[PDB]
Amino acid sequence: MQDREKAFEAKFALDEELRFKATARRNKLLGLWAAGLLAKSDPEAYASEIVAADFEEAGHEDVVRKIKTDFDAAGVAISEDDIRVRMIELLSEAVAQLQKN
Repeated sequence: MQDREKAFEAKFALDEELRFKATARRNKLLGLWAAGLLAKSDPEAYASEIVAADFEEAGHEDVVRKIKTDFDAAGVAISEDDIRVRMIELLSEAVAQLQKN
């Protein structure tokens, strides 16, 4: 298969260092993805709490735990193990827009 390659190619197209800026903008966009399945109040309203879920109030996985909580509400078959993995590739697209050349 090719999809396996292009996918991991995205994950390593701009090192890990870009991925730290990726999360910050992508947080909004991930909010929308989960908010759409849970059918909350507003898309941007759940997204605003994602760009605040990175605060180390509780410790680690602060953004990720938020995503999982919603995955139970939506009743999808995805564990915390897979969430972090999905986040990497999802972030690789989130930096494509930021990347000039």
